[PDB]
Amino acid sequence: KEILVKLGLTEDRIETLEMKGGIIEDEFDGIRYVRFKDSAGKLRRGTVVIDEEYVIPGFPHIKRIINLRSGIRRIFKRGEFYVEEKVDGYNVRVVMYKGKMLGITRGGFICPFTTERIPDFVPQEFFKDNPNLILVGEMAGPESPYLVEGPPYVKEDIQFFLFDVQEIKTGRSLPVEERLKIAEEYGINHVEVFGKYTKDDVDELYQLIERLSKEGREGIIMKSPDMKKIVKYVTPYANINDIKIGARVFYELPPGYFTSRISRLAFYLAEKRIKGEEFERVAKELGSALLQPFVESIFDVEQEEDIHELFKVRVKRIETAYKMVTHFEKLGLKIEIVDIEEIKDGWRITFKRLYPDATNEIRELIGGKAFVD
Amino acid sequence: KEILVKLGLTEDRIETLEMKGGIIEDEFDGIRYVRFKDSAGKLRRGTVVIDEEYVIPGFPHIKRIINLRSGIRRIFKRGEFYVEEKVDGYNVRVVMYKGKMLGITRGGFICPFTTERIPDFVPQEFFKDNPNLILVGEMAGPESPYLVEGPPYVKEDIQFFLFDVQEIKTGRSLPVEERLKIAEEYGINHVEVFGKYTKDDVDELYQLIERLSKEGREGIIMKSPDMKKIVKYVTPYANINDIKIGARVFYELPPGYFTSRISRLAFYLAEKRIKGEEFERVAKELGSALLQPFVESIFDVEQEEDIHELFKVRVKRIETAYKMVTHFEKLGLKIEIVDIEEIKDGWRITFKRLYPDATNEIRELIGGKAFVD
Ligand SMILES: Nc1ncnc2c1ncn2[C@@H]1O[C@H](COP(=O)(O)OP(=O)(O)NP(=O)(O)O)[C@@H](O)[C@H]1O
Ligand SMILES: Nc1ncnc2c1ncn2[C@@H]1O[C@H](COP(=O)(O)OP(=O)(O)NP(=O)(O)O)[C@@H](O)[C@H]1O
Repeated sequence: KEILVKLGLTEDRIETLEMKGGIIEDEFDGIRYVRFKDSAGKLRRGTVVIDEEYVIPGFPHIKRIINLRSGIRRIFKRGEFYVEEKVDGYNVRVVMYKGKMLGITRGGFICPFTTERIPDFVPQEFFKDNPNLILVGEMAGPESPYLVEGPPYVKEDIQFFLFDVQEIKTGRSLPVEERLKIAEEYGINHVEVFGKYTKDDVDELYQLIERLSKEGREGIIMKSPDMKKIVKYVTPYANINDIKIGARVFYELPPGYFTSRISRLAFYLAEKRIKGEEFERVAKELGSALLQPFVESIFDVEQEEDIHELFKVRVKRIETAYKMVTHFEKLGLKIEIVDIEEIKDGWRITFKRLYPDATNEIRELIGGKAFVD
Repeated sequence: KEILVKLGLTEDRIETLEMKGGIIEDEFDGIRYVRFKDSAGKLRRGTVVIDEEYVIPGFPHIKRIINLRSGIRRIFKRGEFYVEEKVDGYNVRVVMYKGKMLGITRGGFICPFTTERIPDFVPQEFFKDNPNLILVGEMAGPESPYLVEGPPYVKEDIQFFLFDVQEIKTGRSLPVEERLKIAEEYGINHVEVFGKYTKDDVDELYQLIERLSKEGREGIIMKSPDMKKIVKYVTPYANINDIKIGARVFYELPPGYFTSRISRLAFYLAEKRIKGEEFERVAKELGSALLQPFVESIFDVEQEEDIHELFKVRVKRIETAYKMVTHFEKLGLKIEIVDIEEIKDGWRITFKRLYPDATNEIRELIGGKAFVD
């Protein structure tokens, strides 16, 4: 049926797509849609199609730079660019559909929890005035369904941070200034905007990256005002911390997870020509981030305990918690542990995530398994 | 022609093999042979065939253990096992062919340099007495064509260390005691043999691993006397040092190179329950091993210099140096730099190895390349 709606754009190559990704599904309240698992033609990974008119493009990759002074000079030759806070949460695309506000996560999933929560952060008025518009933003905070951590200054459950506004079908991105007005017009919370800079501002930008890193914050995104040039640069902190987080589940992750972030550290250290004791300090922190969580996980598997973590979320409607478990099932494996209704306007829900692979590999290994490399 | 000689063992699946590995070639002195690049049937990777009678089986993988107390218990339930020095050099298989002594490296390559040198370490008498036998051993030292380092106690160019004796066609391995007698009968230098131990000796084995590690040595191989049970265990030092060596060419190596050895450290640390300051010390050493060479390689590419290393070997016959360059070409890319004839009975030859990939990736990156993860 939506196979015709797809034809309104591409061919029987839709059939070639039916092979392994780019699939059908119903929504938070039974709103059937097609999610592009893999990217075909001009429709990116994570692209959602509800109908010919409502086509929410996938959020593109954002290129990364490893050296800050270059890369900046390379990309923003002599132009001027905005520097925004890169917030560590999860990517959310927000649309209004038949009066319903929707939260589309990166993969192209209409997510129950997000969907339920967006209204708290985005006024309905916006879409009433702007049907043709999508909001893109980071959902971030201590009580998050996905990421373990977030910005240290968000004290209670999730918060929403806008960083893009796009029109539908096209997915074309509105100018920075335009998006900032929207944000202020409608009172939508927005990623911090540190200012407009040039390649000539690399020194004070170093200073910024320094502060953010001392504060345990992710890093920055650089944007041309016409939203055509976009690059990410993460802090030393993000790199070491990502390693600390992931070392606890070492065997749940591809080796590249670790080496990539080792790179990014080396390059930082090279670029700032850090040496002597400051270098030692960083080396030691790389060591501990790699070893301690790993070793603690080993002691754990050894005490016959499982590798797990408990994380919390707040909901309006308890049945959406259950809806999450099913949504998670479309990916990982989580179970409920405690409901504290003792929350105004809802319930704090504690989930449990298990890490079978991490637990099994460590198990076998400490069990004395012999293997080939 | 040798296609019939292969048929004396397998079928027209030899043709299926002709696809991508298991190939023909001539030797150090034009002795044509077939090298098994990939393993088919009962003939392993690196298996050499000179003719139906002379079939040098490939050296098998040696299984690894990551936890010492277990693994030992798992493999040598209550049995008794020999503990040999694991010597960091390169794997060599030695045969006598029509009066010629041959050095077959792991991959199945008749190696000019090794071939030229074996006579210095293995008496001809041996093969005169034992035509049906192969010697397997580690070639190791400061002036090595392959590995960068070796045992710290080998002061001048390469040395040979026996660790297996096998009969031909079968490749069946002789008992430990039998190989030790051979070693002593013919004066072939052998890997240090620390003793016979049981699972009940883990404590003094820990002490051994401790000393070896403080001495910057690889580790140990454990062998049942009938050579049927074989397992490797490397020192903390080997793990950290392997990281230090590889970090300098970080991008020349698969991420797994680094993570695997991070694991092995974690497990060591867990097993010995190392904590407090001793833990800190190891964490710092992991950090420096991962960062400092990397950073120095970055400063280097940046000073427009190339990532390279100079390594030396000694030869009897100068034309075998050239022969090496061609043999290397069958794999990597090396050039000659200096000949010091000023060596009794030959020449000390300085080679140069380049690392294009490491140099190019670092180049682009410090040049500010923007990329996707
Ligand atoms: N101010 C911001 N502007 C744009 N994106 C932001 C901002 N703050 C946080 N982000 C998020 O940071 C993401 C890009 O950073 P990162 O998480 O490293 O990439 P990723 O999620 O791994 N996928 P990709 O960008 O395709 O490599 C975006 O996809 C957003 O979800
Ligand atoms: N005492 C010894 N007994 C057996 N092998 C030894 C000994 N000392 C050194 N070796 C060498 O050490 C190797 C085994 O250790 P390692 O270097 O981890 O193997 P590898 O090169 O990874 N190949 P594989 O064993 O197939 O995984 C053997 O291939 C030998 O070349």
